[PDB]
Amino acid sequence: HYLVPYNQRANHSKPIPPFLLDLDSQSVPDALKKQTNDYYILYNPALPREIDVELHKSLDHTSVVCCVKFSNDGEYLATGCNKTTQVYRVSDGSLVARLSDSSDLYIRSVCFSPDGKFLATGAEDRLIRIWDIENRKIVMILQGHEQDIYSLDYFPSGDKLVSGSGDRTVRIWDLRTGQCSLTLSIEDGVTTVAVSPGDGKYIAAGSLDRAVRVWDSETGFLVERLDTGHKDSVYSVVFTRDGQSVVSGSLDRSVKLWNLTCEVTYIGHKDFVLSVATTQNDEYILSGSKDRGVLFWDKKSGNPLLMLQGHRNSVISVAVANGSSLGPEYNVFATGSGDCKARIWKYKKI
Repeated sequence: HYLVPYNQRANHSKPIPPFLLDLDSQSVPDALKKQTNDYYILYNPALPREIDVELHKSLDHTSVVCCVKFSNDGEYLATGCNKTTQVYRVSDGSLVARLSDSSDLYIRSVCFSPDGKFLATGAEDRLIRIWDIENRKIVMILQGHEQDIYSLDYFPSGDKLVSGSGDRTVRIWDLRTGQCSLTLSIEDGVTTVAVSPGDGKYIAAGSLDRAVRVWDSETGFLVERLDTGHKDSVYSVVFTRDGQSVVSGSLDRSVKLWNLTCEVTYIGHKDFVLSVATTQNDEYILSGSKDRGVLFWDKKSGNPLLMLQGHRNSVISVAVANGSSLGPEYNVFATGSGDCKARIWKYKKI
């Protein structure tokens, strides 16, 4: 059974592992797959089936779920869809709040403030709204973008926010003064932004032009430009939790690990890669794709460990939780799909 040679990890042109060439679950041995009425998992036949994945809660939405994100403490999940943004209690999946301010205005991105009291949302009306969750009221509106806001992320300090837009800019907002402190302009649309963990010294942005850019957040100077580069638009980027690398997902169907140079190109998805995230300690990389699956990757070797098929349409967003709201024996992650459902999953080592 195929395995990625340690010498070809960075190699962009390796083949799709045979066990992923056909996502059909009605042909693989009962020993290489886990099936339930709600989802099925395909395991890599070349490795020891370790990890078990289970569905914790399935949350109905009346429109495509564009984004999912956990609060810093891992106790809450916020989803964004058409017109409404919602907050759910992770432990029991209960609805804590549904926030709502031409027809059809999708909430493209959501993000909790570090202390979990506020929720920032980016919509197609070009506005960024900051919601006081407790009192269900908008406490600040950030205006300035000239196109849809595709991504938002808070600085660890909680007094600044970064946004990415189709207007080709990345903006840093001062939440103390409610003003735009800095505007970075590039050549094409910005699809995703991320703040480095800890001090928030760096900001990364994925772009329609196939590149990933990293700026020094205080000066606005471009420190790195990665473009082994992707062959199509980048749709998602996050920093590894150690703040040393960047992980990017692209429409070219690959995920890439960049050392702040491309160390690993994970090959396996059969369609657009739309979202990436890393688990604690960065042991695994999770990717959501238009192929309706979520792949778990061993970060170091680049080998795909298992494919989770738990949606009837594109996995648009993937988020991983910190802490352990479901017990010390579980790790939690969530998916937002075009099938109008947001699911909370729990996984463990067997």
